[PDB]
Amino acid sequence: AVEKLPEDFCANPDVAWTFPKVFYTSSQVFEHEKEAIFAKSWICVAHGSELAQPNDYITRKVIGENIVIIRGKDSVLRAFYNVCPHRGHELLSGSGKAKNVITCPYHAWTFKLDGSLALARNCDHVESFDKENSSMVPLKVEEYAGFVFINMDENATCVEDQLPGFAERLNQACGVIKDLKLAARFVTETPANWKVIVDNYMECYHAGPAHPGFADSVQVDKYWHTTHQNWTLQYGFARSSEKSFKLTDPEFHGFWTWPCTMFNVPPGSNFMTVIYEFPVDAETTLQHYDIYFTNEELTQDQKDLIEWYRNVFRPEDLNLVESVQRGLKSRGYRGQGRIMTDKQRSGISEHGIAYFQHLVAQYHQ
Amino acid sequence: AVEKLPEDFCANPDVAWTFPKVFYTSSQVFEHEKEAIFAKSWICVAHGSELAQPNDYITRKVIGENIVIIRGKDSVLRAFYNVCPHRGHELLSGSGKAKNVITCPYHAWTFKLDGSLALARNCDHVESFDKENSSMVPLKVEEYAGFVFINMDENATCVEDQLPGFAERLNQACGVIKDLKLAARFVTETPANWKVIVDNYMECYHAGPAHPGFADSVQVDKYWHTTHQNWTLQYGFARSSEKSFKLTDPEFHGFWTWPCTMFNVPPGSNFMTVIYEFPVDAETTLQHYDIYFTNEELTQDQKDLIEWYRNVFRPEDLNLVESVQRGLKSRGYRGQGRIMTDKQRSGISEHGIAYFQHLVAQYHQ
Amino acid sequence: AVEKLPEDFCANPDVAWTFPKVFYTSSQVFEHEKEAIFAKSWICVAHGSELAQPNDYITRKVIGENIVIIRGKDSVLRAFYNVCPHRGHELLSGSGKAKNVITCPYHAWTFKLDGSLALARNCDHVESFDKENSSMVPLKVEEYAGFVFINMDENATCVEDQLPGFAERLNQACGVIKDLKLAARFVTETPANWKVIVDNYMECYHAGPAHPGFADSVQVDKYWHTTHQNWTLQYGFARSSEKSFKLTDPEFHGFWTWPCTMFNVPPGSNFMTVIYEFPVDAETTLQHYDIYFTNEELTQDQKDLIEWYRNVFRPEDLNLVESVQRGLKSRGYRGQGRIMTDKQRSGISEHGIAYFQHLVAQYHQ
Ligand SMILES: C[N+](C)(C)C[C@H](O)CC(=O)O
Ligand SMILES: C[N+](C)(C)C[C@H](O)CC(=O)O
Ligand SMILES: C[N+](C)(C)C[C@H](O)CC(=O)O
Ligand code: FES
Ligand code: FES
Ligand code: FES
Ligand SMILES: [Fe+3]
Ligand SMILES: [Fe+3]
Ligand SMILES: [Fe+3]
Repeated sequence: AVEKLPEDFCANPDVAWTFPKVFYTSSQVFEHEKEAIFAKSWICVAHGSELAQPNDYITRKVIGENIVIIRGKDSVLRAFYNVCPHRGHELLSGSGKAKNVITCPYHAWTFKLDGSLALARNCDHVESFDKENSSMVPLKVEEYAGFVFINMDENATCVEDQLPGFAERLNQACGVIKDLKLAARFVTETPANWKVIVDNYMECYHAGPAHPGFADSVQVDKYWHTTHQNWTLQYGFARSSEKSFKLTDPEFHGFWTWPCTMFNVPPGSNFMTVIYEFPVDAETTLQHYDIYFTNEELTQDQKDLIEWYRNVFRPEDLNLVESVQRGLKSRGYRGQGRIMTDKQRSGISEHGIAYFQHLVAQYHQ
Repeated sequence: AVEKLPEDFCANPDVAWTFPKVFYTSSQVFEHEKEAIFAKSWICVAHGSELAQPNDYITRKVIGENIVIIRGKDSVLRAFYNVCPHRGHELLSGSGKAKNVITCPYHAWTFKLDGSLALARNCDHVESFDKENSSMVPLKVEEYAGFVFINMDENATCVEDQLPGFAERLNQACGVIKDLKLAARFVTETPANWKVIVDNYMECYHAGPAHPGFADSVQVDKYWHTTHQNWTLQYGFARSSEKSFKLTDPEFHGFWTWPCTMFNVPPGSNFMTVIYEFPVDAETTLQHYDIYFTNEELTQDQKDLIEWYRNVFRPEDLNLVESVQRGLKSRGYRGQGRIMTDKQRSGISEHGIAYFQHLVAQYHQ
Repeated sequence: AVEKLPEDFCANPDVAWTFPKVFYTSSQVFEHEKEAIFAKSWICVAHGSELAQPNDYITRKVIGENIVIIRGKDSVLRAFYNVCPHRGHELLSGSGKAKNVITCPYHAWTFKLDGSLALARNCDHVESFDKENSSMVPLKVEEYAGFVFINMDENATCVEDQLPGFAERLNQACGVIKDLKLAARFVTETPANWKVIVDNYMECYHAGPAHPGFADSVQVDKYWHTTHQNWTLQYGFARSSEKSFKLTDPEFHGFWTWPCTMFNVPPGSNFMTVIYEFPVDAETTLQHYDIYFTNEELTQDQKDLIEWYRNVFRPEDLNLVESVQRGLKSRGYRGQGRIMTDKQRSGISEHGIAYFQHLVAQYHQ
């Protein structure tokens, strides 16, 4: 039988438990989430800076789809499936400046940067060849909140419909987003269900016992997790730390947005880090951890901070979700886990997980 | 349809064939054996020495279950699933001395060494929190014959009920078991069904043509394979060998015990080797090959003997079961293989396989 | 439901599309092709030279079957499944000179080079032992066109019935086949469905934009693709090239033969290259690329030509089929691809793919 959840699941965060374990492991559940969620939701893939000039392009992979996003020669941003309409060879790789046409490496069909077939050698001698039905196949792309979202659902509306108020709130958290520049990217294929990874972001319960240096800057004594409409916001005061961030009143901002992209405006509010979750299968999630600074020339504090994120901070969260994925298959882990919400909605309250899982639940009725 | 065997399968070792090949490869058969056998049988995991002191612990993995076995501060031996009752993080890794409490690396819940939840930060502010239903989840553990068995079946009786007479017989084979100390462990994930591996132990037919040095010490001319009640015993005379064991009348003892742990009391009778089979899936078996000596300081003969087991002896049996697993999927291997039992029950008689497979058969009615 | 194709599929190459994508990826489709095609078709495995002397043997692996082909002491060529009739251990490995008997490494049963059981130790003391039903299990083998084919279907006729006229045509393309000697073998497990790989051979559309040096010798301006009866022939003029073949009127011959072996008689017509496709699963194909020269002592031109094939030529075709396999799973690749046939049947016409896929289609009614 299809694994279905009650609509009220996690509707009361004061008395709630995570999903039954079959939702973090089941291949059947993933195929449903893959199609009902990730193929019909707006997926954040990059900061605007990576696509701000004509011919700039990037490629991404999410739920088995190789996607190209490319700023046309006409400065129009478009996105395409990265597969040739003739025999299915891939078209571009990596990121960079596209040439003025896209030439498929197999049979050298050409496409304008708008996906239109330009020249397909010998096509005028092939009977009934359909040039207009031989273009690159597009999908939707939207620049929102200074970032770039794709949608595989032709009928999708816009990213504001999916995250009402988010751009408005993020621009109050960070006023320099348009100026940010990608400083560093950690790519990691992570053996954990995408929802386990959102779980791990939605709470600060684990800060003290898992993250020394971070918990020393970001004071979770003054910390609140507000829920909204398909996103939430964690904010807290902070001070200079020699185990994380160093050097008036520093602040921390942590937005989770549906389905699984998270935006961080750490202390100082002049830079961002962004976690991108690109699910592969039920126990596999590709993660981008991006560090953005407004200056292209990095200071040492920024580079050192980068290495701190790579070697110290991120490995503690990688190690955590990977062990959780292993443990929740054990017959000793009885089904579900308790979400440690408190009435006060304290800094260590886990109520964030319940808002998230209640939304997920609506895709399993 | 479910693959079922006749109850008389291999009930007459004089005229018997191994399982139809689907029993060494089928994923469906493994899931049944995993649940009907390995989750309801006593599984040997270690010698008593590894758990003789308060706070000593070991971890094992069998049929997808990470297990912790730990001698309490109160000297009581217990075993637990190695997963935290809160979010499912794993609790301990490796082996060693546990601290006085078990602290989960994720959210720092604490547990006494008896599994009881000690302190779960913020729990007194979570509504309806169930502290007694938040302890580590236990399973059964028993010290028998100087070794340690776990059972995932709450209702299990004891290891003597599963191997009647075995401790009695093993203590006559080796009188120094309580004094043994783990001298060396070879860990190998082996691409062979667990039953293929028992198959390879249950006969001496292959000694001559596969194991020069061993067959030169253990004379299989004076060799008998006795069956009992869920175990069997292979014993034979031996002499000093410069290709295996060197330096009144040396003896060899080889006990197979249900489902798949084997105890060896090689010539001299003052040490043991033990094969532990921890099945992973239908074509995958984790193996521990343990060498135990009563002295902690190894002589060179013992260390050299260890290396002999690692580099010479064990690889010949690893290579054998791995090729068999490959070969029995071939359409040229017609279904089953003949068990070369002789009327005399000679040293090279394969009748041991039939006793084993007849017992396995009782789980496929 | 079973994926079935119309019998007329690709019967009109002027208006045709490749298979719906499920035929290059489906596990169910592969199991059918594996059994309805590869277990009932003649499979080319080697040149005659590798098996021309008594006791010469080779092993191959195709669709999960380890096969031994061995020239008896009596000079009779035979083929066997490479698995022992007793316990299923593999019998021979690699290629070389077999001893006068085949001794199984496990229990030392012996077999004459004709598969007959010779001596099975202790067999005269095993009740009802069936020596005649304990021989190596054979399959059909045929030397045709100077090469060696196996057939897993006991009832198969001969290779000429499956490729009428092929030996006759190949001997007109190359008159020195009996003199060829294996100069080099590239083994590659390729992540592409076997049909994708045949696809890539059946056309010259991609020569210009994917293979500089080759397209500079083999002029595809004078190039024709003739279809026949379960094989096709691509031939073209050529000239000396410093980017492929160097140094009266050079010719190129390229035979595809059912199901997926291809024979090349490149310019000069004094050597051959042969592609052997041994499918593993729906997205996996083992490939042998063999270079044959009539001299055992290689000149430098020949060795340099070999390295050209290894490092330059073959990687461009490996990279192509591997990207195609990735791309055709994308939801952006809409189902099928157009086969760029022209009325003229030009050198770049893709009509070859349609002949091939029409034959494949007959196995999915
Ligand atoms: C939201 N919070 C603070 C729990 C997680 C961190 O923001 C993770 C991160 O900054 O990369
Ligand atoms: C029982 N017997 C002798 C066949 C197998 C060997 O005991 C294997 C071993 O000693 O490790
Ligand atoms: C038939 N053709 C020329 C398209 C493919 C090439 O023969 C491939 C090869 O020579 O290895
Ligand atoms: S697959 Fe792109 S041009 Fe042929
Ligand atoms: S998972 Fe163990 S304390 Fe939270
Ligand atoms: S498996 Fe070949 S002799 Fe036993
Ligand atoms: Fe964290
Ligand atoms: Fe052995
Ligand atoms: Fe090519």
